[PDB]
Amino acid sequence: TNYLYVFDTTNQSIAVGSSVTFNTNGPITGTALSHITGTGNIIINTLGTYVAEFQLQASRENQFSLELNGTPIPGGRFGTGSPHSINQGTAAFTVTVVPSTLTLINNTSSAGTITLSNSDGGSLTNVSASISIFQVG
Amino acid sequence: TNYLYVFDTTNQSIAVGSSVTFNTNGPITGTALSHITGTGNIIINTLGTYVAEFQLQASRENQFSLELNGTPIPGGRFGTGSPHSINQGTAAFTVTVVPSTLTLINNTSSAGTITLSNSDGGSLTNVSASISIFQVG
Amino acid sequence: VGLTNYLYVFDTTNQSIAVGSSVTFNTNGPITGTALSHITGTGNIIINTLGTYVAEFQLQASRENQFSLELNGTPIPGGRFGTGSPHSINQGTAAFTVTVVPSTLTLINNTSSAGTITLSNSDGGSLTNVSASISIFQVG
Repeated sequence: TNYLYVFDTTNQSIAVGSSVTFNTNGPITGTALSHITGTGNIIINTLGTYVAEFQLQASRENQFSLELNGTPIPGGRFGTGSPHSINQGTAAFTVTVVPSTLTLINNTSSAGTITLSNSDGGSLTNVSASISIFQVG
Repeated sequence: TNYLYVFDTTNQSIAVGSSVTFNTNGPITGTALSHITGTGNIIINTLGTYVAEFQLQASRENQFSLELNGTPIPGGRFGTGSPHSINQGTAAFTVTVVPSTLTLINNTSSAGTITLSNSDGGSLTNVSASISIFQVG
Repeated sequence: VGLTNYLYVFDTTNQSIAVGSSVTFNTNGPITGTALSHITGTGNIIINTLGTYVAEFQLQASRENQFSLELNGTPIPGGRFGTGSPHSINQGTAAFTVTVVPSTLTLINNTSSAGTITLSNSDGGSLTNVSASISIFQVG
């Protein structure tokens, strides 16, 4: 079955309207999902239903939405109201044209530009942002 | 494959013992799982094992459990100790009678009734609560 | 027809976790298939089928903390997660490939600055919460 994991380990900055980049690829199965390391783009090449999860650790309160083909997905936006705490969201979407593109967009954090942290809680390097996604139809 | 995504976008209030309602259906596939918009009832019509995940953003610390037919699911209860911080949990469970109902119940938050926040961290509307569930066996 | 491998384990205690130690889970949830096993009271998820697994963990501690998923004693790439807020969930979803069997998945205090971490089974409410948990399934 189709599965993809991507994550970032950097203190990248994301401005309103831009996407989270992922510098590393985890395990990828199947051929429906792909992703070029260093980009925020996740290419989807099979119609049907997908379930995506996102985690993002920033130094400020933030608001981020999953976006499909540049448009926010219904139920795809999550925010945190506490600094230095996780922003996490799981949501499903239907791909009706291929290739589609899934991104994670700074959908208007109040603070404006958001800077991620790969250092929270410990002295070792964290995943600062990640998406885990699989097809369910 | 049986999958369901429902989510809410409101600042609803939830009393101790009441369920979180979901105003919006995301993708649902299969015959096992369903939900009527506006309710907090996810109805499960096929026996087997299910993996449910919930997310909830509230204006203060809270405690919620997934319940099945009115009974807390073992491992279905999660709390957070920070206002405007996400209460997220993932729990698997077995359905031995059908149809059965899955709810997300205020159970039992210290502050009493819990009001959600659909506006944390940004200027657009967030998912204030949601469930992602699929059948594994 | 239904050979999905799936396991859910969770803990309901205020366990103390020294730097380098693993989160233990006192309770087994549903387990399907043959690949995955866990002896309660341990933090060891044993994996006896080669392939690719997705592991999600949740952890509720009284201080900010940094934990990593580890396989056979080595931190998994993309498996380390930290939060900067006390009494705030540490939540991470990562996927890894098991290249030898048996392999042991653990979740380890991979050096929170505060040192020994103590979980909370009581945040938010008057009932007992899941203070730590892992849900894992096989995708490849």
